Amino acid sequence: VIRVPLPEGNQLFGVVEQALGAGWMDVRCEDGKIRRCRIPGKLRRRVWIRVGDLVIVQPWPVQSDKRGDIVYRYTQTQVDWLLRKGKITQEFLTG
RNA sequence: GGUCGGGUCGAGCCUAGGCUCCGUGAGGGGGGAGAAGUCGUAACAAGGUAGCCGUAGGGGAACCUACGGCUCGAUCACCUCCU
Ligand SMILES: [Mg+2]
Ligand SMILES: [Mg+2]
Repeated sequence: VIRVPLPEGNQLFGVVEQALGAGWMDVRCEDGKIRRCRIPGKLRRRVWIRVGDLVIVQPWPVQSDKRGDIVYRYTQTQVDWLLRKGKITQEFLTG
């Protein structure tokens, strides 16, 4: 079929609003509470993330409010591919 | 031994008068770390206006300009002074 970063384990879907700075990313998920993603060191080299890139992250059971952590990105050949299956509704990106 | 009178040493207790210690503090100010946030290019080569020191004025910010000094300034010419 296809190998896509679905929610495996406890993953989250990160669609960011603004970069306050130094790696903090305010994310706007379907969950509601303002989460603030940060980044590991394996990908800070070869990839390039910005706004509008729906990507996958991972949250942390501490306070479940401001969490998230990048593990892998999405390429433009998947971001809109993930619409027809309805796995994610894009109206969590226009309001 | 008790009671009244007079002096003498007296800790505490109360008043107001100055000092400092002590945690909680509205609001303000700089310091140090994070370097996939934004604006520029000040320094190092003659860093593209040579850099730096004292004093005063100015500017989003590194910074700019006027007077007096230093070489820890590079290139061409002509002198000058010696080995
Ligand atoms: Mg310059
Ligand atoms: Mg200069």
